[PDB]
Amino acid sequence: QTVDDFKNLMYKMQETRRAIVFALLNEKDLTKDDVEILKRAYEKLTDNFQREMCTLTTKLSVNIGDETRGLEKDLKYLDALMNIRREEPNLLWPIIMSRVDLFSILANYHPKGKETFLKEYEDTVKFLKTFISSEAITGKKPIFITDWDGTMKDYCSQYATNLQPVYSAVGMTRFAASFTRISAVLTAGPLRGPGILDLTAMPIDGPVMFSGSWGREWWLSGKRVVHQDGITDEGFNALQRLDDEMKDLLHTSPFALVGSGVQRKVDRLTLGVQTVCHHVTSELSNRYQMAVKERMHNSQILVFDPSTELEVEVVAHNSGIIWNKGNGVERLIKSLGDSLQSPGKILICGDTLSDIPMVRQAVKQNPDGVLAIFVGAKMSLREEVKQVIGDESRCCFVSCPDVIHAAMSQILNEHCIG
Ligand SMILES: [Mg+2]
Repeated sequence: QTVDDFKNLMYKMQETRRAIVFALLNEKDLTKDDVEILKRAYEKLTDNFQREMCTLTTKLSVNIGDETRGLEKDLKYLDALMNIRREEPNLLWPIIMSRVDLFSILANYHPKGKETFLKEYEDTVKFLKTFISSEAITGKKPIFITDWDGTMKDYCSQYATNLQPVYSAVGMTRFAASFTRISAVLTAGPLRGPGILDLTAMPIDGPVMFSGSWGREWWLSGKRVVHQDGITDEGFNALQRLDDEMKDLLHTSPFALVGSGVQRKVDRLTLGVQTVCHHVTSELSNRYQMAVKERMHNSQILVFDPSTELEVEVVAHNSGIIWNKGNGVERLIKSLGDSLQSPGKILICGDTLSDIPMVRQAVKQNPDGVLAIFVGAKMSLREEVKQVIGDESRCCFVSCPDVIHAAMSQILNEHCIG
């Protein structure tokens, strides 16, 4: 019921998720002990309606809705898999996957009604098909770049338990390996704990290449490369030191675990001090913020600022060119043997305004030539992506990531399995 039991539960489970996905991609067998770990995390997360956790001196309510639905979906998926696997025990996983109706499983959970899901799905399939066709045209597989939060994954109320379900990890890995010469993922958060490498159910050294800090740090092929590109070397190491006195401090009661939960990025520390609506007892919020400037010591080079109600940042500029996702993308593609310039298609998937520099970059290099799936936002954003490219026949708007997941799964069933 406590914090560390929540964290530890979610993380051991997530590691198990990774193992399951491994079994599922590599043709190994699926232990019912694994699945059962999943099952138990699920049935605890619903017992005593969304649940609250505690230390000693503090207690806080936490929305576990995403964690729950993640687990739930995964369980009905995996069940379908295993009962088709129980015989024939040697049937290739992908074929079994083509027998499992993922569409109906995901086309329960969502904001519109079903028929919307259906049609967005149909459209998205069609779209993706056009992309694949790129490779029949140019004799090179195309490039795939995607945002994570909101885009490949539903939003989670807290960053630490933001956890990728199995089905999406599988579909994504398969899609990327089969259809693409490059698949990059750009996130705002850091790489490891708790970064996106820890949050993912996916291979990480395979066909998908994961980044964080908006492209400032990548995981490849086996290590982590980090582009500072700002004055200094000073408070890169200081941000490291501060992030330390923070590891130091969450020992105490307080709770790491709120909206973004103390992320160390390359250029900055970004910190949840408060939630929506109001939780975390504004007194304790204030005391902890001054624990934050406590640790912040010269007056050390780095600078505070209350970005918002709920969040806050410790920033290191000097310096910057003001790095965005476009730059992350370009740095990546150039680092490899490649270019967005090449003839063929680029598919980009995004959710907020932050993904637009990525489209700008893409069309700058390849105007013919770029595809975008955005999820699911307002007239303004829809209109903006329509703007930053041409038609509008190259734009696809869907309301949730599961539409993309189902479409991909379909495309895999059709082109891979026949
Ligand atoms: Mg996002």
